[PDB]
Amino acid sequence: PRVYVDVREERSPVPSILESLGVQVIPKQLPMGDYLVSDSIIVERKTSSDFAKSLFDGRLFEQASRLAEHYETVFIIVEGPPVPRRYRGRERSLYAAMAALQLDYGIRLMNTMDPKGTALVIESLARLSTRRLSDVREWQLYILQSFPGIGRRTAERILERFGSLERFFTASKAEISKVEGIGEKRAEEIKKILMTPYK
Amino acid sequence: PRVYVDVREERSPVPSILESLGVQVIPKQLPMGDYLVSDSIIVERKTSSDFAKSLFDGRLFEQASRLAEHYETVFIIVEGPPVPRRYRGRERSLYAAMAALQLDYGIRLMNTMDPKGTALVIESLARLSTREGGQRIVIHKKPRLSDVREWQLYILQSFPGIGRRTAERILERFGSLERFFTASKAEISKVEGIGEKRAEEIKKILMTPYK
Amino acid sequence: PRVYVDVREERSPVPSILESLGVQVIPKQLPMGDYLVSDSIIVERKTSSDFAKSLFDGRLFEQASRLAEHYETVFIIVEGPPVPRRYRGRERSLYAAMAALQLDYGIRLMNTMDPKGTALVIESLARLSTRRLSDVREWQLYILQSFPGIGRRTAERILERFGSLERFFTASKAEISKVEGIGEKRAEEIKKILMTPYK
Amino acid sequence: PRVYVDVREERSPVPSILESLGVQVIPKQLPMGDYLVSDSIIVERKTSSDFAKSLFDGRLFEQASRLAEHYETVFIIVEGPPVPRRYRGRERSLYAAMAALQLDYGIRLMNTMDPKGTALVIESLARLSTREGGQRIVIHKKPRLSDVREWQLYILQSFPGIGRRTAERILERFGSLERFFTASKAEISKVEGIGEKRAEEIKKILMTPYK
Repeated sequence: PRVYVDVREERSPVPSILESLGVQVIPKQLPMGDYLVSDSIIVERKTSSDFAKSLFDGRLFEQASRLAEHYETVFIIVEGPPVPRRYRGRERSLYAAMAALQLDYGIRLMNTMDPKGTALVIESLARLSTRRLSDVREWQLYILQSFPGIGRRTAERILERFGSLERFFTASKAEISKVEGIGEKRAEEIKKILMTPYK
Repeated sequence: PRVYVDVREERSPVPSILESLGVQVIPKQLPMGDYLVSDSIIVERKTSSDFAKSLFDGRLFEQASRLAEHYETVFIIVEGPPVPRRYRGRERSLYAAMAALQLDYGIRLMNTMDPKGTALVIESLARLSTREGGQRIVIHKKPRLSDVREWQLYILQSFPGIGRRTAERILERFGSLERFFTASKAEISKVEGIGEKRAEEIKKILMTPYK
Repeated sequence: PRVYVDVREERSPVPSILESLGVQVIPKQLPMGDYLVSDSIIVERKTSSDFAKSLFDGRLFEQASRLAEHYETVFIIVEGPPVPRRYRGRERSLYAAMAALQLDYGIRLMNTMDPKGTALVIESLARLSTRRLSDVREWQLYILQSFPGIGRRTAERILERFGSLERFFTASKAEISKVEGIGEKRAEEIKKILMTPYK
Repeated sequence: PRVYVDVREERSPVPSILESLGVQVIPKQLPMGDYLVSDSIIVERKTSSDFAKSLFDGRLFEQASRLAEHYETVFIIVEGPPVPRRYRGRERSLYAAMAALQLDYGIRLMNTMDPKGTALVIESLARLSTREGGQRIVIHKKPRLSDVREWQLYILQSFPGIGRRTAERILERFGSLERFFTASKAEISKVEGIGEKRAEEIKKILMTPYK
């Protein structure tokens, strides 16, 4: 397991703990990030302090996007407490940032408790590497709104009383017409469209 | 912004601090996780003690893959310090697992400090996923078409895959829209145009219940 | 000019006034309507009384749809005053019906003042026969919402400040970012997507 | 429910009785008709006296066809009795015209009794055209795509006609999305996939102003 270290990183305790772990550490530089586990996996290392200062600095997302732009797998390692003593306050700000990075950048947070913690995670990434049905609601509301007289509300309102598309398609003018937003008028047109044979 | 919580969870502080934060919490019987943020985002809450216990049984990776083969986003929010004093000297396994969880299964891992942190994350995920601009909204004006048969065709073409031609062919084959809407995955895909794939998708649409 | 008359019609004064006009009248059926001008054009004749009584009877739309179902061109002739003396009251009801028939059934109302009036219109139909850029707004709102961070409101909000799709596409990060709903963040991503060269 | 009224019309009772009836009347300079009910429905109001005058000049069919080649629904609301005493003995021409108007040009003709009738019709047309169920509404969930180039493609494919292949080909040809968005109807349709038709549609999208 090789990992590359950017030079401005060479000096933490982490390369030492990494080597001590059987992981070869190579000084490179690196156009981005802190350790390059691979070719797809880059790791930014941050003390929760540095995370914090850098959030309220644009610096966190500046880095973030850029990191996401070039590597398939961006890991931000947060070393020490998710929320340092000094920043408990703008706490919803930090957790928030953590969610957005995770979803919008697909960046991956790990919190380690110290340098060993961080070396540990990087050594692991190292070894590990070198080793919407909910789309259905819409098509239903889509299809239902395809019927004359039916909009989106009436459509959800149909899946309300009926739940299946099938049971509504199997329904009586008798049961259909009552659904608010479908008259008898409309209802008759529907049961009819639904039942007239092809030319 | 609403999230569904599991019952087991109506035990916790979290749900309530969720309501504190402008989030409508609705208890549900969830086939998985503790918190469901959207169609696509599930959250499994675990204090760190339990995270570790759950690892050391085997029960951990089993529940992770389950989640991960059902939701396209899976967060495991780990509550408390990643390594409990209770588990000093087992970091290598604690960490390697956290690692294997993201790398092999994708599973995301927010680690938060208390149940407040926990709420605050879910809160953010609630809010984030419900922002306009994560969604494309179209309004089609509808034909004032005249013939039944034309509506009949129009209608059919709104099913996924079906164009106008298969439309005709469906009705050539089944006669009623009624009888097609009733037809089996065999009888349905036997129609040139609708392949076996498109048959499954259609019945799914046809017979899946609502919310 | 032949027109067909349904038998239950033969007896109005209209076939007489029609013949007197050079228009041949032939007793038939008729499965529908009152006069068949053609093969595509059918005419339902109604005294505004009969129109009125038949509106608050379902009878008007029962007839209506059925009429629309079978002929390409349905004319309802309303003879005498659009709103009889007796019905001034449910007046919004009559005009309403008149709009709905006209749009939903594409049925065509003509009001004549009497039988001559009606014969006159039918004789005319007789001779006459035998002789959405607004779709653009959407594609714009469609396309705009195709950009990361942009929903429908932000999109209309873009055509608000910008009006052209082109001028916004030509815009400065400087002008872009301010549009409410687009940060600098998002803005930078946009000007960037808009300006990065192809692989 | 809002309709735009022409200025000439801010003369009439109608607009006001429109506001009486729950309709937001907005005065505009309209390139045609007196009342604009939707994208697609224009209304030309004419008392019957003027209907006839306007016939007997020649000015009638000229304005009808204009309307009819710009709106897919055209109503001429005729206010007052179809034949003014003023025009007895010219029914044949009055009627034949009403006839020729619907049959040759499509133009629909509500005849109403006073300016109240007139309002009441517009009111109904206002309401009718704004009813849910005249519209199909879709909500697409948006890719959390990763690469610029992919957004770049996604984006392109949202233009009418353009699939993924032409997408590539556009960017092969123009380099920037920026420069393509700037390109002329010639330079645009010179792209295999976008024909001369699809070029017009695109610029139209690209350069038509708003509302």
